[PDB]
Amino acid sequence: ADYVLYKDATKPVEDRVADLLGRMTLAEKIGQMTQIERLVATPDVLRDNFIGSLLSGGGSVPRKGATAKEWQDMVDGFQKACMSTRLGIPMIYGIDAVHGQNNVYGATIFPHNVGLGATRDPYLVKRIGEATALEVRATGIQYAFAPCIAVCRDPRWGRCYESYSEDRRIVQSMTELIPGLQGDVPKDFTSGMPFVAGKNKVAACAKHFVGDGGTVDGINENNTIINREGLMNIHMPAYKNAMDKGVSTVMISYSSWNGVKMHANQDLVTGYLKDTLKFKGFVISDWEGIDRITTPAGSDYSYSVKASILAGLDMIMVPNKYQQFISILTGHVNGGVIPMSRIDDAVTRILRVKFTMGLFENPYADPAMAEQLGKQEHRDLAREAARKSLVLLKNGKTSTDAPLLPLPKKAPKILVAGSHADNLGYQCGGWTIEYQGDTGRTTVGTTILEAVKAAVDPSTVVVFAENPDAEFVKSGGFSYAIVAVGEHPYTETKGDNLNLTIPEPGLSTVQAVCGGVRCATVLISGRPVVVQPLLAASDALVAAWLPGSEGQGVTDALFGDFGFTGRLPRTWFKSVDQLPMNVGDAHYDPLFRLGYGLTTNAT
Repeated sequence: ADYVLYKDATKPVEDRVADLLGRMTLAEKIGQMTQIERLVATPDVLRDNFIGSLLSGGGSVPRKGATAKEWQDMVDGFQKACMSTRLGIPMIYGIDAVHGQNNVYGATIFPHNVGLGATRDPYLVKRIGEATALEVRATGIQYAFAPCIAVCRDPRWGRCYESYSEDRRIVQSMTELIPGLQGDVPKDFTSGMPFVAGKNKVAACAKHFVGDGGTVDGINENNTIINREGLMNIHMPAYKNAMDKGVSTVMISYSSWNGVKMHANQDLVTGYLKDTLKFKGFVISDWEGIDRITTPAGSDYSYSVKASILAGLDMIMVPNKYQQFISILTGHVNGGVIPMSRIDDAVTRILRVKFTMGLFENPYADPAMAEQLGKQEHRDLAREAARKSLVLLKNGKTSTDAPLLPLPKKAPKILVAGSHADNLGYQCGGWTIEYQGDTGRTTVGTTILEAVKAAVDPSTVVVFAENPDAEFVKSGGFSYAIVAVGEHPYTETKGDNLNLTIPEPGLSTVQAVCGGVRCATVLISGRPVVVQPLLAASDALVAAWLPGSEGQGVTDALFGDFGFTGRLPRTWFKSVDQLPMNVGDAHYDPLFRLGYGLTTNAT
């Protein structure tokens, strides 16, 4: 008679959810709907407020250099508090694992999405989902705020690198990340149902709904709108693919559609997402997304709670002032302004994901998964992904020249140069350790320089110089140079240079190097950038994007272990004044069109 149906793992999900829901107080219900930052979490807060979820925002780590097991103990300690509530509902912990488990020291860092788009390899992206789930589970975390399925329509946007492509079809194809993260859905599966296979997978999050990649110039942050077939055709369709693959959660965008803030948009969130696509997982706000419904943000938090919850959101990434969120939502429900049926829907959806994913049976971390973090086989996958992301834009200055690439591994002396040749942080870009990136050795990885040294014949002398002058290069006796430059890490509002020109010295290093020896230029960037001066100077030029921790991906193609196969996932503009300029635009005048890429053969 101490039997409680919701605790019975043999019962169907929908019965467990309904049984548990019908026992819950208002406080317990509203707790479920509350996500807080670890920085404000204690066992008492978690227990006394019946908190449903936690996250680490970018850079929110228990300490600098924390091991997998430290992560696991942090999450488990929070989970123990939540399991000691009257109902014992486990919390779900989320994190931005968007190119590997990128907040964690020693995690494998995969290419950013723009690079993944250039692979045109959905199955490679799936496997990256698989590896990423294992690394997230290594740290005890059960939920990843990925994939970002924005269709970036203007490369000036500081998050353009988080979109697989300006071409939504590529974005749709890459939703295969989802069954990678979550597991493959069953044979008999209903589009819109949430799925996660078990304790070696995580919940995924299609974000940010909807129209986050939309213009204007670049995208950071207006309405980021358009109109109607702009939507139902550019920005919406990957969400349907995400429904077919059983994405567990959807995160709402800061942006607006038709001058309506997505966080208050009942027609799209409830009418379309829930009622038309039949999404039955849970909808989560962005970070203080509800505060930003009002101008200024936070200026009427009461309306923010009301508008967002009536719009159809289920869980609020508060993430700091939980007391205020819980108090206000509690008043609204007690005052009849938000009906109990809206609350019960929200809680039903949270519980459905929790139960479906096995969180009630496995609330705690598995210490045996800790060694998944930065595991070598993941790194080999990342290496392959990096290599397949490279786009060869030039291989010889004239049609009569010998192709520079592939380079020979055996040569008396070679030069490696450029601010980006020996810099892990630059090669990983934004959302790494975090929420920016860094510079230097922030994690375990192999820079372009270390990769060259690992690859070349032992008789090859390798000289590193970051910004050598012309005379140093001419006097060196080099057979060739590999020179790496490009963007600094950035995001939407921090370090986004809207000129799209690489920081100096960059161009000047290329000119000085290429001026004195045959050069392969490796361009590290989150997007197309002004490139003619780099091309004019370079014998060969490679768009390596933000290839992540495994630099050997770069050298694998440079030295001919594998051929170049990457193709531009974005249009390369001649000038920023042409933007926005996407495939299908009326005056399509590219320097390189979407899909362009030179090839080599393996030697």
